[PDB]
Amino acid sequence: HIERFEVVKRRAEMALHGNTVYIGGQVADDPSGDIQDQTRQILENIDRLLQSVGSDRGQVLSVRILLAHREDYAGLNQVWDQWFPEGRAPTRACSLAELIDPRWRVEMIVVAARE
Amino acid sequence: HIERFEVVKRRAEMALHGNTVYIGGQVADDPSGDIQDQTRQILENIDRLLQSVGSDRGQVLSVRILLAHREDYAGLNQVWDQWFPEGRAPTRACSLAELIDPRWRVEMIVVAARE
Amino acid sequence: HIERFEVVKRRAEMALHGNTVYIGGQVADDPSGDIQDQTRQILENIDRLLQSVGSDRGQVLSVRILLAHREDYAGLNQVWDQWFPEGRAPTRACSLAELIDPRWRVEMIVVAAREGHHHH
Repeated sequence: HIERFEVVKRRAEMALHGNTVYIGGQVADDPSGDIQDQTRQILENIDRLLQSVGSDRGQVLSVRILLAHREDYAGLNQVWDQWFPEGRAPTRACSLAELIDPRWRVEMIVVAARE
Repeated sequence: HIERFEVVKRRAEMALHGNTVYIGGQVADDPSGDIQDQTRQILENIDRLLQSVGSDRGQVLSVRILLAHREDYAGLNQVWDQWFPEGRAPTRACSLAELIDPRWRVEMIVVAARE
Repeated sequence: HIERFEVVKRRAEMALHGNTVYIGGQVADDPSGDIQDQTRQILENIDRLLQSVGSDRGQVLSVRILLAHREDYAGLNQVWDQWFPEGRAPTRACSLAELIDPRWRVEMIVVAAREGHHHH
C-alpha cells in the first residue's frame, strides 16, 4: 500500500510509505535563472507535493542538496535559511555535484513525515 | 605449509527495520561491460535481495543513481525505463559521480518497503 | 510528532520520526587532521547523537559516505572496520565528492533505528 504520485516509466515524483514521504530529485522547472530563483522554485514544488499528501513544510526530515557551483552556495543559503518554520528545519547535507543538465544549479532529494 | 594472502570484503548488504529495507551501494558483480549490462546486473541483484525478504521490484521507494560517465546516461535509462511495473517506479535521483572502482559505470542506493 | 535536536535556521543536526533517526551531514569539528582523525571525530559525534535519543552504533541502518580524496579511502575503512560491533555495521555507499570546505576529507549522512529502551 505504497501510494505514488506523478508517475512515469522513469520515476514517481513522490512515494508515501505509511507515514513517511519520499520525494525524488527536484530541479527547477525553469533553470534559466540564478541559484536563488532555482532554489525557490524547488522549495515551492516541494511545498506543493507535501500539501498534496497532507504533509507540510514543518514536517521535513532530511534534504540532500546537490549544488552545481561553489560560487552559488551563499545564494542557496540566502533562500534556504529564511524558508522553514521556526525550529523545524530538516536535517541537511550539501555538497558539490555534477548534474545531468548543465543548466541546473541545484537538485534536492527529500524525506518527510505525514501525520 | 601454505600461507594465503587475500583481499576479503565483508559488506553490509541489507538492513531491515520493520517494513523498510535499506540496501548498501550496489555495483555490477562483473563490471567489464557497458552501462546496459552493468545496470541490468544491479537491478537483477536488487530483485534477488528484495525477494529474499518478501519484497519485490514494485515496492521500491527511492533509488539514488551515481553514474560514472555522462555518455552512459542514455544506456542507463534504456534499461531502467523498461524495468518497473506500470505505475510502480520508485522515486529517483541521478547525478554524475566518481566511483571507488574505475571499472564501475553506475552504483545504486536503494530504500524499499516490505509489506 | 517529529522531534528535532541541535536546531538552527539552517538545519537540525538530528530528527527523530517515530523510531527512525535521521542525522544530517556530519564533518569533523577539527578538519586539520588526516582521514583517520576526521572519520573518528565524525563517528564519535554520531555516537553521541544516537545515544542521546536511546540509539547506539549497533542500530545504524544506512550511511552515505562522501570522500574528498581517493588516497584517503584505505584510512576511512581502517577506522570503519575498527568501530562497529561484528556483523552490525550499517549499509553504506561511498563515492568521491567535492565538499563545501576544502579541509573536510569526509562527510557522512545517517539513517538509524531507535529500538529498545537503552539508557546511556
